[PDB]
Amino acid sequence: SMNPPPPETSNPNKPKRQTNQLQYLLRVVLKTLWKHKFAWPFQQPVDAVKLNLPDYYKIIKTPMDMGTIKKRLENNYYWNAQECIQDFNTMFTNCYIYNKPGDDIVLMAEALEKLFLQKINELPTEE
Ligand SMILES: COc1cncc(-c2cnc(NC3CCNCC3)c3[nH]c(=O)c(C)cc23)c1
Repeated sequence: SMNPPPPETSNPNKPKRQTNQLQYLLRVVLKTLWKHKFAWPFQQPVDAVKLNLPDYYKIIKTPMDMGTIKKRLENNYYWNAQECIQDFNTMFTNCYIYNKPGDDIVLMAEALEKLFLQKINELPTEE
């Protein structure tokens, strides 16, 4: 089966900016989910080999994880906050697609998503 390369975390042909929303996404939103007790399985791409999940990248063709999101924020990969929020949504949806309901990992994703939405609700205004 084997893993794909991780998602892109840099792009030399994309302009860059630091904004209030992006800073909040790293310092408050990502930081808060990162330190959650359920965070670790989502802190890096799913290693289908080590975990023995050979069909993972057959089923999930748009992988995403918080390690990638963190690196994207640190590398100024996102221009719009929406890009980052979309990546979180993709991560959670992947989990709901690949795993079975009631799997420990699905409940963990549910709790993390609730927390995520709580924090996105207090995102500072665009400007
Ligand atoms: C360091 O990464 C991990 C740590 N702990 C757990 C996982 C993990 C394990 N199993 C998964 N799926 C199986 C659960 C039991 N039923 C068959 C599928 C996982 N699925 C996922 O989507 C993620 C993100 C982690 C994971 C990854």
